[PDB]
This record gives sequence, C-alpha cells and structure tokens, in this order.
Amino acid sequence: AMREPFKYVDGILYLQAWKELGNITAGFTTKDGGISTGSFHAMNLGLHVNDIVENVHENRRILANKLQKPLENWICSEQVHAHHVEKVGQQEKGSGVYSYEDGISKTDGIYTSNEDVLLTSCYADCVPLYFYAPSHGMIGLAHAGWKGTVQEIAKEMIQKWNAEGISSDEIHVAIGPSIGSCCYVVDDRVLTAAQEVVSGAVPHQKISDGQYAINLKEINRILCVQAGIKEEHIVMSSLCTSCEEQLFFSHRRDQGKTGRMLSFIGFK
Ligand SMILES: [Ca+2]
Ligand SMILES: [Zn+2]
Ligand SMILES: [Zn+2]
Repeated sequence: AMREPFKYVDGILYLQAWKELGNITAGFTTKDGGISTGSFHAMNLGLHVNDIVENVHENRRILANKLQKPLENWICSEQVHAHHVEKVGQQEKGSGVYSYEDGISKTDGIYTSNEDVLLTSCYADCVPLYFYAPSHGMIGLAHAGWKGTVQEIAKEMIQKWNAEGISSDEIHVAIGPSIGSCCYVVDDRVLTAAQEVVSGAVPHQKISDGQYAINLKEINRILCVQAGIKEEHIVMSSLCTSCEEQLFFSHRRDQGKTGRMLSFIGFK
C-alpha cells in the first residue's frame, strides 16, 4: 500500500514525503484554522464560492503567516477544468490573491523556478497534483478533476518541463486528497474518456447500469507512469474529501455549497 505522504500539523496537511528532497513548503489545507462559518467553516480559502470576502481574505492572511509566504508573493489561477499549464513567476506575483478574476486566465496548472513565490490551487473534490524536480529547482501544481485528468494535464506539465531540459525520470509527483471511489460515481462519458487516454484497464467498479465508482487519484498515477514518471517518484494520498466531513470541503457531499482548500508549493 502506498504510505500517506501528508501529515496533519496544526490544521495543515504538509507533504512530509518531500521534506528530504529539498527546502520547500508544500501541502494541502483543511477546514481547520480559519474564521469562515456555515457551509464554509472554517478555513475557506475560496474567493469564488459565495462566502463573505472579508472571511476569505482573513483566512488567506492566516495561511500566509503560517507558511511565512506573504500574500503579495502568492500566485492563483482562474481554474476552468481544462488542461492549460502556464509558467509563472515575478511578473505574476499577486495574481488572484484578492480577486478570482485577477488570477492566471483560464489556467489549471502553474509552475515556477522563482524562490519567492507561493503557487496555489483550489480544491473541494478534484485531484491536487504536485510536481518537483529538485535538481532543476522546478515546482508545479495542477488541478485535475475528471476533465483535466482525461485531457492529460499531468502530461502537459511534464512535456513543458521536458522542454526546459528536465527529464521525466527527475520529476517527483504527489497526488493529494480528493473524492475517492467510495463516493465518486461516474457515467460512460467519463469512463470512455479515461479509457481513451489510459493504456490498459481503467480501475473502476460498476455500481449499476452506466454508473461506475472510479479512483481519479489512481487514474492520474497511471497516466503519470505512462508519461514517463518513475513509479517510485510518485506519492499518493488515500484521503477522501467527501468521507472526511471534519477535514475537508466536498462539492459533492455538500451539494455545491462549500468552501475550498488550497494545495500549495513554494521554496522555503
Ligand atoms: Ca485504453
Ligand atoms: Zn475541479
Ligand atoms: Zn469516500
């Protein structure tokens, strides 16, 4: 069984599996630590989910202080459930920190070699992908719901890194908390799209006619291996956003009214 690569520390799940690879701050937030209430209780870091902005701004400031990464150096994207990956850095510092529309336009993955920035991505069920090539000082995040998964957003990131001279055998990938097969049931449209890009069987369990439980974390792991990532360079959480009702917001479990966690990565 793949060991859990994240450790809960004061409300934050830090990517402890990568502590010896390089001096980075990486992890995934939880519902704990903020001042939001109701459907957004407590650490809602999402600006586009109808929470009161003052609470989201404060929650962001709280995280910035916990991570020692000032808001002015954060980079956020306007996620659109597609496969666009953008290299970011100095000129994009501050993008989306206070207004979602100010985020990197229609982008689901971001990467950088800049040591002062904090890359961020928002989640409430979708798969958080993390990338690190320690030898090249390159870090990245990609948002993979079913659409980004089957549109091969992980491969988009890897291909861009290959063009920057980074071999796929030097890229470490982490897969964070997401909706698991215990709670995520999809139709033939999703399963077929996954079959089109996965060589071999897509792991799935039929629940009823045209209804299949699927593990999008494992689908992304398989696609990463098939894109040249070494199996031993992938770490994967088993945490389910829907099942963990005290740790995570879940778009599916909370019926579309919920907050957002952030995935984050930056140099210490
Ligand atoms: Ca296939
Ligand atoms: Zn999503
Ligand atoms: Zn579950």
